[PDB]
Amino acid sequence: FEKAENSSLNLIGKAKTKMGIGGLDKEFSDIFRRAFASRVFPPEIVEQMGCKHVKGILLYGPPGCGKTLLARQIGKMLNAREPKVVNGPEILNKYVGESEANIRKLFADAEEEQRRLGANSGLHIIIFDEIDAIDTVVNQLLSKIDGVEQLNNILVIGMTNRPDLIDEALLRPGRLEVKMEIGLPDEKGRLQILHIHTARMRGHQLLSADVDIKELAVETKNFSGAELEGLVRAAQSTAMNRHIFLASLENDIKPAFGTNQEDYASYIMNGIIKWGDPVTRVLDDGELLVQQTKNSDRTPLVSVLLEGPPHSGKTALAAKIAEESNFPFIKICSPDKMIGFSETAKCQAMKKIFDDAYKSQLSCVVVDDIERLLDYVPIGPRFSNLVLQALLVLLKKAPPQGRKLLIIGTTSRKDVLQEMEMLNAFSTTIHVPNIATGEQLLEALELLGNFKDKERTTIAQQVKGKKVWIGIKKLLMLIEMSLQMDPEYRVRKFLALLREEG
Amino acid sequence: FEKAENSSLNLIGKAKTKMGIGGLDKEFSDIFRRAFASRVFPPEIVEQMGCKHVKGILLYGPPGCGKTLLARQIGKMLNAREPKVVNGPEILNKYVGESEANIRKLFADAEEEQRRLGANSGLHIIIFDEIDAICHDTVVNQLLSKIDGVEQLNNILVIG
Amino acid sequence: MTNRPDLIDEALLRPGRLEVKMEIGLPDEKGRLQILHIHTARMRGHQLLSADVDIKELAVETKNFSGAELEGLVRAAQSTAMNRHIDFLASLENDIKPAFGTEDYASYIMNGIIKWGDPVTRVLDDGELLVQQTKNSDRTPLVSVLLEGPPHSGKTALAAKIAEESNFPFIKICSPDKMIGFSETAKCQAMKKIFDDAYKSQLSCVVVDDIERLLDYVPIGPRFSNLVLQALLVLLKKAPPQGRKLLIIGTTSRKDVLQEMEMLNAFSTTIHVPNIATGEQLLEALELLGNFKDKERTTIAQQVKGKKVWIGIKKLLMLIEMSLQMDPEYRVRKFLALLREEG
Repeated sequence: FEKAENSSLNLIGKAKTKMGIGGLDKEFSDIFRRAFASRVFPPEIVEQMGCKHVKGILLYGPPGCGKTLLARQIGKMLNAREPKVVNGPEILNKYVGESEANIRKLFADAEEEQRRLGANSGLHIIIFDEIDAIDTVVNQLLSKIDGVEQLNNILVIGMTNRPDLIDEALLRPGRLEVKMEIGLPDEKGRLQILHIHTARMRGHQLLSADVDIKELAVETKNFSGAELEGLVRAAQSTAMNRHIFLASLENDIKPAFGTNQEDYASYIMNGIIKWGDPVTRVLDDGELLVQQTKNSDRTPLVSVLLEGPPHSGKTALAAKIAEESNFPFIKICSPDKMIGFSETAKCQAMKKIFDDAYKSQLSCVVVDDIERLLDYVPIGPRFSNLVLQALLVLLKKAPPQGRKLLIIGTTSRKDVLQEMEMLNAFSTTIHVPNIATGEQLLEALELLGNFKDKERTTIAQQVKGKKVWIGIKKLLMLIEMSLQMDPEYRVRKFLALLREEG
Repeated sequence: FEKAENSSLNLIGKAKTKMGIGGLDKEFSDIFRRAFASRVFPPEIVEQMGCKHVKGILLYGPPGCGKTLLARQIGKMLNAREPKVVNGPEILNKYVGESEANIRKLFADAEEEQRRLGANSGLHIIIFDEIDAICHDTVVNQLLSKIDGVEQLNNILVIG
Repeated sequence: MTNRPDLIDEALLRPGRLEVKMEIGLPDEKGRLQILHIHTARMRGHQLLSADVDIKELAVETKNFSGAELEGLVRAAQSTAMNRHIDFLASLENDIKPAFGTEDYASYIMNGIIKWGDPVTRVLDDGELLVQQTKNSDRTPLVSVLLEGPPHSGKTALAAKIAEESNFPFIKICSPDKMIGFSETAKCQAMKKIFDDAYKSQLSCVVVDDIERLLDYVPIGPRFSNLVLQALLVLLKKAPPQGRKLLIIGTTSRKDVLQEMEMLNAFSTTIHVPNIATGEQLLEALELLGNFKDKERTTIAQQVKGKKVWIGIKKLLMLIEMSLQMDPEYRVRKFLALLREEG
């Protein structure tokens, strides 16, 4: 037996009657688990469960994560036809109050469909784009999801770039019981996204042999889905361009990642040539400390201080250390970005750079010019308290459990750090001595390969045995100065300037 | 079948069938190439590529770089008729309703023609000047939604 | 009925049109058991139930949650169970589902408070003595205590443990970390808000940490924040509403500056937690941590005799970890050398 279209006859008893998405799949399973469970079992199980169907679910991800596509896909698959409801970001447009009430009404009809037939089984899914930026409108929206009576048998999903912007009241279980956060796509996940976007191209015979999905994935783990898709889109333009490997290079000349923006080539500008075996040992020791950060569970937080006189190649060394770490999160902090910022503002930038680090399981943050951030001036002595406090606290700050943070800073002078008492906070201090012997200097010259061999030998004759005191960074500048002179007096100039930088 | 060279007949299915800008040439070609190259090849090549056409191109220049002239030229060159659409910087003028609704409105028509006709072959171009004014609060929020809109919106080109 | 009092108009509130204003209470333990009990019971009534889940246990586990929240927790458990079909589900829901919106000690005792030394036990028993002092304390309403240790003492994890041990009805942790980048005034303000929050509970404990850090005190100058110091100075003097009481624990790296600012004078009790000066104790700690092999512990034991160690546990564990990454022949020697340099 089956009562006619939502009649008034109360009958009781039993005598009645996955493609394509890439990554996030465990998460997808969970979201499926909370919303779908009430609907999926037909039909006594829910009463046995005895839980009113869930009202709404909300998802927030960093931009370009392709939140929207996932929402469209799920909405079409869950119900034969909702059929999908779309919300303009403005939502409320037309400032006359009746109109705003209309913005409410589109929700209002949806609540109503259940009311006419309540029990089973009509489902309407309404999805709001730009839920952030939503007064009377917000309170009003809030009403059309929970209470006064019923309003169940429909579900709403909200997509937004930032969680913090949104109202607290919606979040509590009930109106929005489950909140979903989307991470940057996993490396393996990045490979499903690249693989599936490629695959439509792949499926046709045309392909580029050199390009490799795995290679693209290792190359960027940062990119969000929208973006990864964009990345594949970029490659096409080059082929198309050619008609009127290459794609990877072209890709490099256009990624615009927004997370890959920091360039190490910017910090390791003249590279490393090792004047001394000890400089290599210092880098390797730094690597070992990084490995230490990587291995340790009881000590997930690491601070290392490397000190050399300005122009000592500290920053570069730090950058190299960062390079060889292969950490999923690497960031570098420089005053350079910071220039002219209010002491409070500087603290704000710091808060942002440190803030991202904690989410990432293993990560390294490099601070150039630690003293610059304190901004010590020898006369005085004048430095800023808030920056210092922030640095001391940040060094002693711990990422949430299950997480590791690694900090590297470079300070030219130990005396500043001792003056602050900041130095005590650091787990370790590593010296970065500038060249002190002649032979070693000659060796640096050989690695750089600037002077002709004979002139270099003459220079060695003029320095071997003697003592010198030149920072590497200074030395390159020096070499340049001397190479601008005639091939005759290129050595006289070098030695003169070295005798000045002694 | 094939429409005449003056018909507006919207047929569907598969039973059918260099001046003037001083300087800016190589760049003009690469910029030309990413938006135009994807769209120009007729017509199977894109599917072989299997890549959805890009939505928009943005150009930023020092003032006096004649950016506006370049924009006019791309508008002339890309379509027999775009037809070109131009947006005032203020955008958000009119307190009463309005600006949000208007933003969606200027955005909406190209998409609707396309949904009615989506596949081929209408591409609509809307041009943006003084973007900094454009992107405040919500009105800035509205523009973002149309490009990343849940359903379609491809084949509409915006330059800022 | 409304979520926030503040939004609404003043005129209605005065006795007459709206004489009585009622504010919903924080969920009762017994009450929490009631809201959970109805949903659970309805489930009890049907045959299916989770044996592991206990009503009393869930109630004891959750203090903060609004009603709705209870239905929410239960609902999530039901969804996870459904997932199982295609602790248990309830545990997974507790693990994820909320989103509760509301005292985490697990963030302040990263390293289990291991019994490395007799000093550790004595500092904690002294903490026990202090709570017992609080329990009644009619003559003196407010308790002020501080811990003074060498940097990396780890005194703060200890203070947190004392807070866990006490289990007073309201305990809120204070973090330097939240304060960072705040205006000196902003810093004062948050701190103030915590101060009033402490007022609501009858018997209550609050934590102040890295006060030299909290103050923004700096060695050169010295430079420090007069306003922050002020909130801090008055508070110890400041009295909770009659009935309800509070205990303040401050951890300070440096005793003398704080004494110097009359801060020390304020505290009812001062406690010291020095770093171990004994090699064997160091060994005991090593054994507790279980980092070195049973051979290495013996070797360290051989080396320590005839030697004096002045190193912090926080620092020590960091040191240990550092020695460990290097290869096995190396670890013993390196750790010894490292200790020597640190000394």
